[PDB]
Amino acid sequence: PPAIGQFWHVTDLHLDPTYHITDDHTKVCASSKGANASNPGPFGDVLCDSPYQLILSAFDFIKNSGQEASFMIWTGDSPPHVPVPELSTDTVINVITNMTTTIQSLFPNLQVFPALGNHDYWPQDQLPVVTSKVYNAVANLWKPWLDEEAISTLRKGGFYSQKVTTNPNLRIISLNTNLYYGPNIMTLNKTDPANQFEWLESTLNNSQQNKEKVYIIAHVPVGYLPSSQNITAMREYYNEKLIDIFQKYSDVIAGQFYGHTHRDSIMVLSDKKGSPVNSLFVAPAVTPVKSVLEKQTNNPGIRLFQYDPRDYKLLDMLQYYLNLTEANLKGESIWKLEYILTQTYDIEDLQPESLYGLAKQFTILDSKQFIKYYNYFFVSYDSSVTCDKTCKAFQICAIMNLDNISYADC
Ligand SMILES: *[C@@H]1O[C@H](CO)[C@@H](O)[C@H](O)[C@H]1NC(C)=O
Ligand SMILES: *[C@@H]1O[C@H](CO)[C@@H](O)[C@H](O)[C@H]1NC(C)=O
Ligand SMILES: *[C@@H]1O[C@H](CO)[C@@H](O)[C@H](O)[C@H]1NC(C)=O
Ligand SMILES: [Zn+2]
Ligand SMILES: [Zn+2]
Repeated sequence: PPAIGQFWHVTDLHLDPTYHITDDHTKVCASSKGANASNPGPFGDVLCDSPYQLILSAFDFIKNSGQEASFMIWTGDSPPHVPVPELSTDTVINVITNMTTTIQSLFPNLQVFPALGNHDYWPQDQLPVVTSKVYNAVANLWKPWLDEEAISTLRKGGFYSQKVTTNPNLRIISLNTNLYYGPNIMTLNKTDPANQFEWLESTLNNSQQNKEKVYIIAHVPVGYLPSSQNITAMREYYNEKLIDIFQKYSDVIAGQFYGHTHRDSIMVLSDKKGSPVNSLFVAPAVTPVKSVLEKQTNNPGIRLFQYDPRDYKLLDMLQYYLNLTEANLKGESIWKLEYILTQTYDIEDLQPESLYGLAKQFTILDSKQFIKYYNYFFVSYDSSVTCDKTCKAFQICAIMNLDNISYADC
């Protein structure tokens, strides 16, 4: 292709406005909930959500990476993990405002496509089906990036679609998958919350008939969580409905992008006959936070996709990261290239057939490919991270099998 398009994908910033270095490591960050921060530094701690400096450094690397981009995807989760009573609607909005404002200042001429996360509401997870203060606040804040039609829908349901200014036959569809997330009590027993399904189909139909391609953008991913058994993030009923819709329109959709897990994964959606037809990419978080009882977390991550500007086919992805430990040891923001996807795995591109082939390779007995994959899953938080057979089976099946029957069968 005569030119290469690029867009950034950042997700799960989870600013902790509370963060500051002090002698009492239980007081460094409210997001540790009273636990002693492990070894805190100017760029964060594994027991804390992101300090502002960490977030700023990610956007600063972007600015100075010497990579040109046509837009940016931003899949939500801006407030920190503190208990619900410590937060409020007002504080949540300020955090979102702050992130938005911070991006708009540093990238005054970049279109950015946001999606809401499950923490982008007070109380977390309970995102509603009708307009709400938050939905109207993000609409106001995101006007510079979106048209009136998208701003309307955003106010009513927290979802929208929008054509890309530099590639107006590419349409981004930004879903509120939070509506389908297990803990969301507001949508229980609703068949089509906020009408998203009907609006999604109708939008995908329009696209298909207007010679458009679509990138789907959302917070909670479809499918099975790669580190557990028979657990989908979304309630199964909505996972299955989205799957079938994505299969009906696998032609128009040229890629899907998700966050929420804070891990680096892929999924391959196959059509009803077992043929792979859509590639899905879960990007890891900027925040490094974990629970005290977890052995692993992710290092902070930022990524860059390459696409063919004629048909919007995905050509590659570049995953960048911050070695948290190193950065705090030196007090310097060293963002680095973790991998280039086609290089580390030797596949031609990011089309479904290529990713499917890669996943098949992971099922090799003692696959080195899968081992790599597993390290990158945690954005390289520990090299020595090994994996047992059961976990591998959970990972493999989740990559290749998104609906109930297939996954069990696997
Ligand atoms: C966002 O919040 C941080 C700490 O809460 C503050 O230092 C920073 O100045 C704020 N930025 C904007 C653009 O409001
Ligand atoms: C945190 O560390 C301090 C001093 O190192 C210790 O005395 C205190 O008990 C610890 N607190 C918790 C909650 O682990
Ligand atoms: C990051 O930093 C420390 C150097 O302080 C190192 O021991 C660890 O290997 C590094 N992580 C990676 C993925 O190389
Ligand atoms: Zn998150
Ligand atoms: Zn989330």
